[PDB]
Amino acid sequence: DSRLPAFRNLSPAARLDHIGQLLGLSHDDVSLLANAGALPMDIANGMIENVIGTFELPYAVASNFQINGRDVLVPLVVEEPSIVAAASYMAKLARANGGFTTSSSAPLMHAQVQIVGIQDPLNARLSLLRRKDEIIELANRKDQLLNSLGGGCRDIEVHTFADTPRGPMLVAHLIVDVRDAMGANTVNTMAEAVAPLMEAITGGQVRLRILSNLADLRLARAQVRITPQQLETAEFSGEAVIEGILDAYAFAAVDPYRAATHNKGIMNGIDPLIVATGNDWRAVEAGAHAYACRSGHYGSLTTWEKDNNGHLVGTLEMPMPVGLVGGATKTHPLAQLSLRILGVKTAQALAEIAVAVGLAQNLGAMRALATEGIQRGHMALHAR
Amino acid sequence: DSRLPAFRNLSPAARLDHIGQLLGLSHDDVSLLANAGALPMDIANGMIENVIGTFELPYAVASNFQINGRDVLVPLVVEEPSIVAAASYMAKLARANGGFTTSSSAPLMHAQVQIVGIQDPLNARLSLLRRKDEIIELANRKDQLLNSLGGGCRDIEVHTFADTPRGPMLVAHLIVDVRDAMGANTVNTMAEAVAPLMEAITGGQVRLRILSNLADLRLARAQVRITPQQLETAEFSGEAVIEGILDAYAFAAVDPYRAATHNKGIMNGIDPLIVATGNDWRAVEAGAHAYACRSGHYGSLTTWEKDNNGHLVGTLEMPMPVGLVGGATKTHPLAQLSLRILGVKTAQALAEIAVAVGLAQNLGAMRALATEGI
Ligand SMILES: NC(=O)c1ccc[n+]([C@@H]2O[C@H](COP(=O)([O-])OP(=O)(O)OC[C@H]3O[C@@H](n4cnc5c(N)ncnc54)[C@H](O)[C@@H]3O)[C@@H](O)[C@H]2O)c1
Ligand SMILES: C[C@@](O)(CCO)CC(=O)[O-]
Repeated sequence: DSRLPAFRNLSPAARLDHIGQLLGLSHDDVSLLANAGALPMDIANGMIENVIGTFELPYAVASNFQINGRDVLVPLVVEEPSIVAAASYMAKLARANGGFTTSSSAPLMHAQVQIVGIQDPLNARLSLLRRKDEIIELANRKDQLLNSLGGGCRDIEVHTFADTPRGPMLVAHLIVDVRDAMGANTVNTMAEAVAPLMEAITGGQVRLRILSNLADLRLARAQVRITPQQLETAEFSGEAVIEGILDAYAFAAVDPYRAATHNKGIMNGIDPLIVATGNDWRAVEAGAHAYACRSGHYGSLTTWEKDNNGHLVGTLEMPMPVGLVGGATKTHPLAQLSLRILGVKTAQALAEIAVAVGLAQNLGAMRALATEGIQRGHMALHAR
Repeated sequence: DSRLPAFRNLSPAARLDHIGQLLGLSHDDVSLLANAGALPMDIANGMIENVIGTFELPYAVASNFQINGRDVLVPLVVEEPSIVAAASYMAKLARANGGFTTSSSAPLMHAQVQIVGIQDPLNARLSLLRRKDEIIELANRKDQLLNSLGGGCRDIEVHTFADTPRGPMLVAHLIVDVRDAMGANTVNTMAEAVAPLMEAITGGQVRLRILSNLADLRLARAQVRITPQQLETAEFSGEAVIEGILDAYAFAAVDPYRAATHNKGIMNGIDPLIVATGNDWRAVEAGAHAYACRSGHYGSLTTWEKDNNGHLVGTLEMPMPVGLVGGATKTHPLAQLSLRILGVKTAQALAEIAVAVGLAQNLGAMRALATEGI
């Protein structure tokens, strides 16, 4: 059960103990949170360069979250107040209608093999596509362990840019199926592995061989439904809040200035979960925002509609390149503990949870903005 | 002097001591970094909700960084390796040509007063513009202290959207000059303060009254110059690396897939400095990426050119809404220490340093990508 009565009123230690026997955490786990210094300086000096100490941020746990029926405790790490309070409140509201319904796609990341110096980019493109299976085999032969787990290269997509400032270019895409890893290093290696062969076929000169953070092939989805009766406040009625939420969305869909803050709200829920799991939060931000302006217009990441049943339905679909076997995820004592609290067994499972927390946050942010204002809640929670 | 010989080889304690007497830090400061738990649980339980403990990340210090002649030590907080090593290396290279040259604009943030229900958005627009000074006075009367420091409302910009899915809308912008604060709360209050008056003039129904993180009015700039001779490697020559760096930029400027990673690298340097200062890293990310696609095309945040002198010149201009008097910046013992190491006296001073670290990072990321080929 994710519901935690009077949890916000409970003392930190009381909370850590409650969460402890609830999940059945060993003392060895509770001690990592009980005392400061869970990350030894010998390990901290192994992650970054020029380490002189450690910086710490609050480690909270959101409640009420329910993904596909299964209850789950979401660990968050931020400095901004109201975030954990809103994510949990909206999560409580979604419960009454089935919580959050999520889904995802195969962990498909893609490398880029930039080739310049070609005089016939278009012709050379077909040369690559026709010898695609060769290029694929070579890529896989490098990372066979990945193929053992069911991952590996799946397909190649060659694109051209004859309008490049520095002459025509040929950018081939290696759609590699990573597994429970973000795929950064896995993909980057395959890119540098096939680099020689592609260069031999097109007769060009390979430049960059890096992955693309705009993982539009590794999407994660999340849905919610909010009955008007649930949003009925003392002043405003249920119906009144729904229209407001809809106006707030229309605004963000047409004006980039509002879209910026709107999407920022979404990230406020996703980022904290990423830092806690030890994942690269910057990769998530880059793929999120870039996907938000894929139609030549910076728009909203979430969508808020009112089904023909009167209910408020919102969704969230965005690139979610997150892992479980990554570098920092395995070396940080708390990163491993975060995964244990979540109970996630795969990267995509974690991905689905991340987009659910975001969809919830955005809902809470807009509900307040349309209800009264933003100061009442945030500022109250923003004491001192 | 920001140069730190064999700093990377020095032990953590050795580094903390070296940084200690260099800056003349008291034992009270060094102890915050020496021992774990610089952030007491009573304070940690006051920032976020449902706090059960604390999460810690490495706290590093980049070297060689020189902004406008003045040397400075940049504190960074990340989990990804190579970041602090690259930012410091490229910083060492920029030294030979004057380090980094930065500049900024007045800390101008802007609120949004969305007004729906108006049947004549365009006409109602002029009604607001003509009674602008009234709306301005009311806004300032609220935050009297801000005006004492030289901040306060400066101008109002009303925009219309008759093409909105939910009918026509009227979005007025309150260009408020915050000072050393990000302006979030300062601006949000003024927006809700003028909300009634605007509603009276246009006859509409005010909806949202929130700030816009796309702070394109609070820009920060940074420039660098890299002599080809400096980039000359064992295999590749100086000239050879410059062209590669240029190819790498052209790629990001035309293709969004490369731009995403390109800009990600820039943030790899800016974000760590933000977390260390206790600032909202997410606001920075939102304003950064949104500004990257302001021309209907997601492009590069930095620019790499080759002056008619043969040298490689790069720049960086982006929204930098960062503060010094914010909520978390003041309550975190280390956030205050980070500001002390930086020696910054204003928010914009910190803003200029943030864009310099980013411009350096992007340079290092591309240099490597172009250097070690097939
Ligand atoms: N990014 C967003 O969309 C968003 C929105 C709302 C709140 N927030 C949160 O609010 C915080 C940032 O808001 P804030 O920094 O405006 O709030 P704040 O209240 O902490 O700081 C502003 C206050 O500081 C005072 N002040 C003193 N000296 C000042 C100076 N020299 N210059 C400017 N103001 C000065 C002012 O009186 C003002 O009331 C962050 O913690 C952020 O998480 C973010
Ligand atoms: C609440 C908000 O206006 C500010 C986030 O601090 C953003 C959003 O609408 O999602």
